[PDB]
Amino acid sequence: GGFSEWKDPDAYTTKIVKAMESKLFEKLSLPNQPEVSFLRYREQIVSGVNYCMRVKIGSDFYDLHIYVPLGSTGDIKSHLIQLTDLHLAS
Amino acid sequence: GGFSEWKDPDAYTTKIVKAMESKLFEKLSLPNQPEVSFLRYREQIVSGVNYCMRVKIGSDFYDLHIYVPLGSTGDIKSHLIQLTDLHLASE
Repeated sequence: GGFSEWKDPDAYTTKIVKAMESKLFEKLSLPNQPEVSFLRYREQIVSGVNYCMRVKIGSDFYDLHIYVPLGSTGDIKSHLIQLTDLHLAS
Repeated sequence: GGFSEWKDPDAYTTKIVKAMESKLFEKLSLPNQPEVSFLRYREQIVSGVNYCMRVKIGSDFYDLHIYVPLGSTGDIKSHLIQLTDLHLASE
C-alpha cells in the first residue's frame, strides 16, 4: 500500500505511458491526440494469492475469500492476511 | 475466472484457514468457536505493479494510474495493461 518516491521517466515506463495514449484520449474526450508529456512516476509492487476456501461450519457450507500478500503465510506476518469476503456457498 | 481447479487441503492452506478463524467467528456473530471443517480450495496468483504517472496534456497535469500485470511490459502482452484511474494532479 506504499508508492515509491518520485522518479524520472525511463524508457520502460515511457513505453507504458505511450501504450496507454489511445485509452487516455478516450477517457478525456480529447480527439486531436494532443502531446502527452511524461514528467515523473511512482510505483508500487502488488503481489499475493487470492484463495477461495470451502469450509463447513455447523450444517452450513461457506466460501471464504482470503487474500495472502507476498511475504505472508499462515505463520509469517499472518496479521496481513485479509478476509476479503464470506458467504454461503449457495 | 483466473482461479485454479478445486484442490484438497494441504498444510499451507490449512494454516491460513486456521489463522482466519477469529475473524470468521466475529463476522458470523458465532461466539462458541464451533469446528471449522476445511474441505477444498482454489487459488489465483495476482502479481504486477501499480504506476502513478505524472503527465501534462495541453496545460493540465494528471495522475495516470496504470496497472501492469507480471509478464506484461509496454512491449510484451501490452493489451493486458490497465488504465485503472485518471484525474487532475490538483484533485
